[PDB]
Amino acid sequence: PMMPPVGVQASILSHDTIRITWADNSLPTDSRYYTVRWKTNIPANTKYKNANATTLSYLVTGLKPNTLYEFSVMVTKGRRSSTWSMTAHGATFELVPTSPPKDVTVVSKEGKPRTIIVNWQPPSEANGKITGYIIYYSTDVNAEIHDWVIEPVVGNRLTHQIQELTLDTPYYFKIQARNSKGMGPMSEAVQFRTP
Ligand SMILES: *[C@@H]1O[C@H](CO)[C@@H](O)[C@H](O)[C@H]1NC(C)=O
Repeated sequence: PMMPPVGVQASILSHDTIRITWADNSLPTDSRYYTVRWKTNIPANTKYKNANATTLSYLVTGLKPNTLYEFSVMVTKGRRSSTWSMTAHGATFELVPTSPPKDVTVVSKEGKPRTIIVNWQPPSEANGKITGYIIYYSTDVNAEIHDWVIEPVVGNRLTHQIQELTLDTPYYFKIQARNSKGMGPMSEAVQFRTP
């Protein structure tokens, strides 16, 4: 039985890249190769992805942003092979949201016709901790973004009330998520006509 690699470390490079490094004790030049394996910590049922390396490091790419991964290495030299090394852990950096806030809806507030309530769900691809949202509304759907009225939502709140709206007026609403990295994409405009 071959000696498994030691001193396994993870170096975070981006939202999709982690460098894995290790040491091989069976070295003081031959046909040996290392196999790096990784899977996300959660869900616990995740199948391992793996790659071969001929050096004492491997660049794990195509990872998901803001995700914790487990890494382990083994060595093979022909018919002989080792077990999996100690596990190294590494969580990719955050990235701007890459998806809009889901399930956007607008209702009129109970007994307040000039008041509306916006309701939504966090984006599917938040890619980090949501630091807020930005609501935009307009009487004209085709108006340039600066012409839309800005209504910021602080923190991961999933509701926001907008008061003093013109009656019997069709309004248009769209939202974008915000994280430590910036603004994500906008939702498709939802139309709502005030009573
Ligand atoms: C690594 O090399 C071995 C031997 O050539 C092979 O069985 C294995 O499929 C290779 N790894 C990948 C990721 O295909």
